Amino acid sequence: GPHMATGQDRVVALVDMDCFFVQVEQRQNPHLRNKPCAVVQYKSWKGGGIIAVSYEARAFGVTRSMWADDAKKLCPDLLLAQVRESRGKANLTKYREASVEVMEIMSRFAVIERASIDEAYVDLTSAVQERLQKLQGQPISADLLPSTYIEGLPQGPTVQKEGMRKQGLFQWLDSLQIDNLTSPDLQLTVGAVIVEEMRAAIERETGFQCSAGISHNKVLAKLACGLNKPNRQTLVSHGSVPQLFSQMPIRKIRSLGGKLGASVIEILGIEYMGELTQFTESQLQSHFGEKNGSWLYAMCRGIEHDPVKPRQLPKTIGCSKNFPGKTALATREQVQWWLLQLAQELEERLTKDRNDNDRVATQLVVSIRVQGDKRLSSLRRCCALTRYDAHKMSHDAFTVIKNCNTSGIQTEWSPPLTMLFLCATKFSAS
DNA sequence: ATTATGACGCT
DNA sequence: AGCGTCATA
Ligand SMILES: [Ca+2]
Ligand SMILES: [Mg+2]
Ligand SMILES: [Mg+2]
Repeated sequence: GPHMATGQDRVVALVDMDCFFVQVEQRQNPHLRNKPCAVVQYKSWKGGGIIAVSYEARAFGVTRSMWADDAKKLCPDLLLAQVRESRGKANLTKYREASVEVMEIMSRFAVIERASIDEAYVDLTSAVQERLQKLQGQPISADLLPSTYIEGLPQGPTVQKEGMRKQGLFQWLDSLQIDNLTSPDLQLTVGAVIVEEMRAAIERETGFQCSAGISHNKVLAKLACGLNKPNRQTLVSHGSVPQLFSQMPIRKIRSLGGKLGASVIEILGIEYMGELTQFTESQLQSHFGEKNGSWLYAMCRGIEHDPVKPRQLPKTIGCSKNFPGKTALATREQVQWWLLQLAQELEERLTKDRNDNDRVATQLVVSIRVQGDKRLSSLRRCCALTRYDAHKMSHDAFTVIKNCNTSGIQTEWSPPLTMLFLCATKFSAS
């Protein structure tokens, strides 16, 4: 009753760019705008691999991971933009730089946590309190929420999409009690107003559209964001959780999309997130461990406490390349040449990072994959990163992996290498 | 023969 | 430390 926490203490948003790499390319090349199009890397093997897809192209069934030649079978008029290649490898600089554009705008509104190249969590709790003070018991107009969906509404006693959206929003606003500044539902609504403003700022100042979720924690904000894409935002209230979770596959919740999620389904014999409520905390801890068990017990009730971390910059800077099938590296010279290529890109990015962000990396991590190994990484070794110099870094990387070479012949490398990875870690202020 | 990333947990 | 899991475009 009165002592039962409800996880309604914070307002958290998740902002995620729509078909991000595609929008970056469409901004640059107006011929690609409002067309079925995709971004691809490499070209020789089956037309290149697709890594991002416009919503127009998704209507034909085009997806990420598809070979472009195969995508063309579904969508013959598909337009393509290629990722830049430098030093023999895909170079993602343009997209990293576009990401910084967006993150810097978001940072004007609130503390953000960079969750990937195109998404960030926002802790709006303080901003909401401030806005509520300005408002002074003043009602919130639907006009302030022109692209917001309220999950679960409309309900109870129009056949068009926008019509339904407004009906739900009207029901929601009709109900609100703007008289109480501590009302969680009111707080979420003010959060959503701010996020409309944030999203408008992003589009005005970059040209990029995005979707967003607004809820009381990161997991629900992430889930909410995906409910209405593209170019829309969704508010998931605490009260919406039981119905939302009653038919929500477990795998849709962040962190449950893999083996742990599969085990929750198998061991408990359930399919939907809501079904978890019937287990005690101790039962869940017994199967999934102390940490996971407590997390699941709260999460299935819509409660999660993971904080929005104050971190706008990536914690590592890495460079990696696969060498699949027949392209695997089989000579020492090959291995050294490609380590150099990677190290040169890494040096370039590190030097820029040091100038922009007043920090220096202190550890170099070297990782490789050997032909036959099912695992993505076969081996990982670290050494000191004491100078931003590509020849030194490549020489040092070779030193830490050279003993992996089975070949009795110094000149030959066996088993051939199917991946190389250099990563700078452990930053210190500079 | 998806590839190129990046955060965090376990022991 | 080195390995594994889960996630991004
Ligand atoms: Ca996105
Ligand atoms: Mg994303
Ligand atoms: Mg995606």
